[PDB]
Amino acid sequence: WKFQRYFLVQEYCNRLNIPFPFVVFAYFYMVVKKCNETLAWEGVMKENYLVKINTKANDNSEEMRHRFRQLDSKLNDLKSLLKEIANNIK
Amino acid sequence: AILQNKKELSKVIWEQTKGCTLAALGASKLLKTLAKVKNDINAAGESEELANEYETRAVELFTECYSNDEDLAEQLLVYSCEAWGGSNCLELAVEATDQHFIAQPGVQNFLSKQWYGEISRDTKNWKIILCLFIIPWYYVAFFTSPFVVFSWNVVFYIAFLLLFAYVLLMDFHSVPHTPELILYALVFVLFCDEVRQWYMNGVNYFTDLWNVMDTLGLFYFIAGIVFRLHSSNKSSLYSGRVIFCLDYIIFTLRLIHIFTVSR
Amino acid sequence: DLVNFIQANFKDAFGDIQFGKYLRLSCDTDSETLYELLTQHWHLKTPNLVISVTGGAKNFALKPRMRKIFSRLIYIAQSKGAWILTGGTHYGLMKYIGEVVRDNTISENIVAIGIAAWGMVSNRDTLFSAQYIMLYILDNNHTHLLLVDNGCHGHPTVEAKLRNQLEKYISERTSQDSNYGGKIPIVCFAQGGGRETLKAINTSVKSKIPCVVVEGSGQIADVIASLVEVLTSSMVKEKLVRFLPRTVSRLPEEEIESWIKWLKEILESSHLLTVIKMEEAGDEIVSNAISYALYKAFSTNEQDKDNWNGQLKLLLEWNQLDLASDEIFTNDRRWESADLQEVMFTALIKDRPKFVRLFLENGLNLQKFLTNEVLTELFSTHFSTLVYRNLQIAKNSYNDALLTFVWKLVANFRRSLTTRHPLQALFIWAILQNKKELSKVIWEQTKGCTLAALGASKLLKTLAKVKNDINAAGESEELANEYETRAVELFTECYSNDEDLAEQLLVYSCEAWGGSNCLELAVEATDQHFIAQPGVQNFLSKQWYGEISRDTKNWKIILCLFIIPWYYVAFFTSPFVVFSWNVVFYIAFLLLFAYVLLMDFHSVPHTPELILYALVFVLFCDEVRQWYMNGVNYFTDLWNVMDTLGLFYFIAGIVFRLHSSNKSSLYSGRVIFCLDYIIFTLRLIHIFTVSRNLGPKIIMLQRMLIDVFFFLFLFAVWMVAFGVARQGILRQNEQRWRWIFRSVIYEPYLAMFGQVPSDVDSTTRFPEWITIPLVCIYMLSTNILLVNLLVAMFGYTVGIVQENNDQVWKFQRYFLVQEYCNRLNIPFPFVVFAYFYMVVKKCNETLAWEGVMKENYLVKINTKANDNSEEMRHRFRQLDSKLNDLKSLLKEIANNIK
Ligand SMILES: CCCCCCCC(=O)OC[C@H](COP(=O)(O)O[C@@H]1[C@H](O)[C@H](O)[C@@H](OP(=O)(O)O)[C@H](OP(=O)(O)O)[C@H]1O)OC(=O)CCCCCCC
Ligand SMILES: CCCCCCCC(=O)OC[C@H](COP(=O)(O)O[C@@H]1[C@H](O)[C@H](O)[C@@H](OP(=O)(O)O)[C@H](OP(=O)(O)O)[C@H]1O)OC(=O)CCCCCCC
Ligand SMILES: CCCCCCCCCP(=O)(C(C)C)C(C)C
Ligand SMILES: CCCCCCCCCP(=O)(C(C)C)C(C)C
Ligand SMILES: [Ca+2]
Ligand SMILES: [Ca+2]
Repeated sequence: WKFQRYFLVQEYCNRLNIPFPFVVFAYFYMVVKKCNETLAWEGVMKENYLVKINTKANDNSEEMRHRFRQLDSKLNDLKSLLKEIANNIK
Repeated sequence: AILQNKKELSKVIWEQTKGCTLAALGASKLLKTLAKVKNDINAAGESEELANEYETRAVELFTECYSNDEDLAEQLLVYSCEAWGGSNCLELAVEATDQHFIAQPGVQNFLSKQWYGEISRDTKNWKIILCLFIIPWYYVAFFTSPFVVFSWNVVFYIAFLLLFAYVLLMDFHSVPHTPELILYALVFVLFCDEVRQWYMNGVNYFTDLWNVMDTLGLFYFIAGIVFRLHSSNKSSLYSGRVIFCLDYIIFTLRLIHIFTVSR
Repeated sequence: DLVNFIQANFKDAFGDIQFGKYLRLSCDTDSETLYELLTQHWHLKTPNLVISVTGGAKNFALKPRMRKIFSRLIYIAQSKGAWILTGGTHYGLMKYIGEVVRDNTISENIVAIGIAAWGMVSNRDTLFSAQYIMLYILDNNHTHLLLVDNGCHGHPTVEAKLRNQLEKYISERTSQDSNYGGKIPIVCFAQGGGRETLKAINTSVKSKIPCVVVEGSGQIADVIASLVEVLTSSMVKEKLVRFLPRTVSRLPEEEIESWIKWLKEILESSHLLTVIKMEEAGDEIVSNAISYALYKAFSTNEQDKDNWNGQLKLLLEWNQLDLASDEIFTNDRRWESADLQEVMFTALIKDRPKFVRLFLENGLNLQKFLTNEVLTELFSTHFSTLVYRNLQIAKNSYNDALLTFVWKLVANFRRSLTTRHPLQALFIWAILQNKKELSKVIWEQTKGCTLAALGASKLLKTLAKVKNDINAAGESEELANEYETRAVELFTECYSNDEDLAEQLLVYSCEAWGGSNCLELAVEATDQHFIAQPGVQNFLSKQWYGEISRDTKNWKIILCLFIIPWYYVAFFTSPFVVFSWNVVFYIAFLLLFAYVLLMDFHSVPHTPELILYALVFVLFCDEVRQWYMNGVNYFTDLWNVMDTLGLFYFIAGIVFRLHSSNKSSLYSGRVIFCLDYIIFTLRLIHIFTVSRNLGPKIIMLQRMLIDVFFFLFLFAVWMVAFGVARQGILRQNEQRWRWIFRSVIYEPYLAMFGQVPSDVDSTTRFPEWITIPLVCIYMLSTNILLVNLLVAMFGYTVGIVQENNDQVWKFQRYFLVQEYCNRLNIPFPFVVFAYFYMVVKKCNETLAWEGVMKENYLVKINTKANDNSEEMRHRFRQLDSKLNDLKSLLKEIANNIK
């Protein structure tokens, strides 16, 4: 119904906004007579949308795995440093 | 990028274009028409998939834009490009026949605002209809809304059908006289309107089956006119009368169209 | 005026450049002059200031990590109306910030000021508003720019002195409006490190102003972020050289010692500096670290440390729940009522639900807080005008009992159980503005929470019906759905816990929450789901059967009705027996009406006809009572309309027969009696709503009737279209149009469905050729099409109704059960005596149990939602933290050993 109603709404935009029986006079009168910022706002909204989809797609799923990876890497580095200092002691 | 089904490059470039929503709709329609081709099957499927993806992208982006702000979104909706394809995003959505894009609340609200015009919504329709007749300046705004124009057109068309029935049933003697002649004037006005419609759209005219029905009714009216005017024999007059009845059948059935307003 | 004053003060070379406002300043220029010029001519005093270090990198990389942070920072500055101080160069981060500010202004309230060097910048036309388009390049995207009137133009910075002096001076001023303690916060933002950036940070420490440094990015910022993690010169020296080989290579050996000394300066004061690591966490980091940076500073002052209120207000303004909850509210010192009264009042306005919950938990008598003055002020000053306009529209168009009640309450408040009900007023205030979290928080504090949930659901639905603005309608609809589900689940839990208390709660009329109980609120919103639940149906069954125990085979009760026509009093009081006797009496009345109409309707009415007058009079009195009870609710039910129409048709027949002027009058009265009989006998179908099997039939029948009504338009169009044709073509002339029409009007309407047209074709040489298409399109093409279309619609309506069976029937049965509650529990024919007797005669604990059940329900949903999912991650986090702490302790003990 909505798609069908679009055409009905469109049809009356082009008219002269006069009742049908009296629009003949308007037609005759016409015959005698003849002879940027919004785009910037759109870009801003696109910025927010792209953030919404990209970050929500990637970071939300990858955060836990990144946390585990960083924890493991940091612990391994600290263990290696402790081994180095222990070797230096002896 | 789009023509060659480069998905990632097209996605990257899309973010850099002003009027991104309009570009998305244009890409959607172009990819659909490309997919219709059958020269090679493999390309058609990738093109169809990319078109679907871009359709969803455009719908979501415009929904977000409208939810953020209303007036700017509405201005963006009708913003005719500098000849991206020569048309705004609404027309591109219509041509691709995206029921989903127009079904979204924002587009429907814009259409409602355009249809009711100055008259505020949340007004019980029966009150407006009553005001139409009880009161037949401030009234100028009331007289400019498309809804009131449509209502008056419906009333005039019903009156014209009533007069046509009266003339055909009772007064169709040899001399036409005023009741039969006034119908000529009315149908002439309708013919002029349809001529204007044809002039505006060279091919778009015959695209709508309603225009075809209107043309057929005009053609059937002229035949009856000629038959009655000749009046060579009573048989000719009777044939013209029957032709009038048939043209009446076509005319009165165009009324069903005005039921598209009602949900 | 202002320009001349500035020129005189400096004693010009300044222009309002437009390709915003550029000016020239001397290195010795007084700082107070700059602040006065900005405040009294161009800008309003700014609660918050941010200083972003510029010039560190000539080229800037638009990395998402480095980009979103600054976008969020600019958004925050716009929200709080802060200043941002940058270099203003065209190349680098300054241009990006300028573009962001420009788009946000396109999307005024945000002010950005740039500081440059008049000697280093390109030549500027002397002053009116000169225009420039293009050794240094300046953006001019910032609204205001200031150049340094250095004696000799030079590449090295010759304006940092003015920047430091200005920031220090601004710190030495007082602004009461801000939540800060009578001072204007000033926080540095060092994301792109460098030499001059390091010098500015070192000077910042001396300035005693907080600085925030980004980690994971920046030339030198990463060095700082790594360094923070006694003081050893080698430790602070080795890392810097390695991280930046080119910078160290270019610089002489004399520069490295100074750099290390400055790093030692940073190490001197760890409190002031703050680090923001972007490797983890989401958006709040941008707004967290900044706020955090401020809090530490507010702690350093002894007078500030003295007062809890400053820190509390600051954290509340910046919305950091954790910091305030842990550091402040864990103090355990006495928390008096007035404190939290003030902080709660300031929290409600700014839409801080979590802080409201925290205050309520820590102890605040909400009933004491919600004074009449507070409520009237809150409804008058902080009530958005758009919501008030929506309320006006809703009352004007979709008026309702609950909506008129709430509008009256709001009107009373604006211009001016216990009677007050303060919590209900606050809950309504929160609901009207679609404050989801605040409404959720307040709902838990209200007695009769289930009733409040249903009321909010209905109110939000009627608000959503409004179309003034689309955006609000959707949020309102969503919130209404959420509250509906909340209420249903809560009542289901309550009933499953206990039966009698739940039933008592169900009919417990409030102290005028809306003037009605929860059952009526559920009915008005038409919540089929709420009434479909087993508890409500069981309550309705108990009310309907009354004393008679359930699990009794209905045929046994029906048999007992007749076989036995004290203990019997209870059997005679159940609504079911009253309904059965009413049905029997109505059937008997219809039988007598048929007997009278068919056989005895002569001129003299006599006893059989008169007794029917008595009976219909009793029915009329009952309907009059029904009308009296409900002023408008009477005509709401279509059944009442049908009853009124039957009464009207009876009176006409009475008058016609009584006149008896002619036999024609008597015959007309008899026919009127038959028509009124048709209406009367069709009201019987209603008593089929009791039966489960036959219940959906009348509703489904009703929807079908609506579909017929809609299809009548199409049918009428077709009827006119082809009747006028047939009249014009088939025959010539007539006794006007009516004669020709009525001649054969019977055929198209009924014969087509009944029998095929036989004589029509025969009755019908161009006319001969043109006749066939007429009839062909007239009947076989369109009529068949239309009738089938109607038939398809009937099939779909029945399908959808029968698909959703056993939910429609329950809601329908509610009305049947309700109707007999109001009666006098007497059979219909004998209730006239009761009516006459009446005419002569005339002239807390449950709420506590409900709260307990709500407690259990809230536990059930909250804990199950959060802890069940978060337990594994919390376990891993705690294990990692404990292992790291133990490893650090082991490293410390190992170092101690050697
Ligand atoms: C037999 C000959 C023909 C007889 C005429 C019969 C012609 C005819 O069919 O009109 C009846 C029509 C029915 O009203 P109808 O309820 O269908 O109108 C729409 C409907 O109410 C939707 O439900 C509304 O949305 P929602 O529900 O809120 O979500 C929508 O508003 P919006 O959401 O889009 O804003 C409405 O547009 O009302 C008129 O008078 C229209 C002008 C008719 C001209 C009358 C001239 C006197
Ligand atoms: C032609 C003229 C009209 C003829 C009269 C015809 C009027 C008429 O239709 O009644 C038949 C009716 C059918 O019984 P019916 O099976 O539909 O009754 C319901 C049905 O059994 C449900 O299935 C039950 O739930 P469930 O299955 O266990 O889940 C429900 O009990 P509850 O679950 O709610 O507790 C029952 O209420 O039984 C009567 O006698 C009612 C008093 C009628 C008055 C009779 C007066 C003599
Ligand atoms: C000579 C051509 C006759 C075509 C008949 C179609 C008439 C349509 C007129 P309308 O659109 C109204 C604007 C008068 C009608 C549908 C109510
Ligand atoms: C004078 C008004 C006549 C209205 C007719 C409706 C009668 C309804 C009576 P009932 O409700 C029963 C209680 C007698 C019937 C449905 C069994
Ligand atoms: Ca047309
Ligand atoms: Ca009634």
